[PDB]
Amino acid sequence: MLILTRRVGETLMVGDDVTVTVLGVKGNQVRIGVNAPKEVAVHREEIYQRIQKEK
Amino acid sequence: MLILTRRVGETLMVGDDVTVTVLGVKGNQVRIGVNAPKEVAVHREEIYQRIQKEK
Amino acid sequence: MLILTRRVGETLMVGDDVTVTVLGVKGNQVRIGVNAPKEVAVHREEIYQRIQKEK
Amino acid sequence: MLILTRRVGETLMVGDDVTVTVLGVKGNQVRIGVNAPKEVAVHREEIYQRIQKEK
RNA sequence: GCGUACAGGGAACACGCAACCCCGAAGGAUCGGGGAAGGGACGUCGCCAGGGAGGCGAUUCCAUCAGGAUGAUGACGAGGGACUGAAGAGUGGGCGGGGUAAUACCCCGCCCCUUUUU
Repeated sequence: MLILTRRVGETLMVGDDVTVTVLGVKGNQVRIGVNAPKEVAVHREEIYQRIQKEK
Repeated sequence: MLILTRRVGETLMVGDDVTVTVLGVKGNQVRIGVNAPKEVAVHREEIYQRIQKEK
Repeated sequence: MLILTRRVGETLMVGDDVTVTVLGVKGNQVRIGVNAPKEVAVHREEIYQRIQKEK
Repeated sequence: MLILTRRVGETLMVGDDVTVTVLGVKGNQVRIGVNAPKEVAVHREEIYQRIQKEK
């Protein structure tokens, strides 16, 4: 429900040092790196969490 | 600490109530947003966390 | 003498290593660029080249 | 940030180095000719970076 | 997003119109301003109806591997010193050769133009 249209990098910052940042882009592919801390669970919403649900 | 290379249309939700994905690309600009609930506070840069730091 | 080469964009001449690439397109001309220093002097199509050949 | 754009009919640079010309145009692909001093180290991004990593 | 054609001193913007936001005003008359950034929009871009609807196409390098690392691998051609090269397709303009009572039309070779293979 949101849209912000960043340019270089602006954090996420819900209060747990999770920060979105655009690193690189060419063509139609965006290097988007997130320096979230290690205690939170990061994942790709794909076949990974699909087989996590289908464990 | 940075995991990246998500193509247009793909999603990268970390496994919680985040729902982060790319919303298209206008060349050198990015379209990015979430449908995270308003209980957690997602914001842009220091231009919108200086209100969070009261400065 | 007149060495020729090929690009789809993002050219390179070693030795300079800072600004060798203006290789974009919008139909007729060059478009892409990020940064360039003042230590690499430039001259357009005889523009200021004539005045530096004069005085 | 000192990004230029000139005519694709012909091109030149400052006088201490004899420099690039322009020959072809095909979409994003482009033929580049340079009237360069052969002796000066000139290379593209193919193998020379790897052999400099070797050296 | 649509565009436009630049201007030179070194500038991802140069301008217009859309797009966006906010304000005011007279209740057959719908008018005018201001800006360039905000937020909790399950988005942007196109269409279909009875006795006051519910619907349909929709992400565009088919790359290809994954993982706590300002990740990687690639993308027709490597040396280069060349108005480079190798191909493929098509357009017509042509030049010839064969077919063709003849004309018209069919096939083959070469030059130029557009497009495809980082």
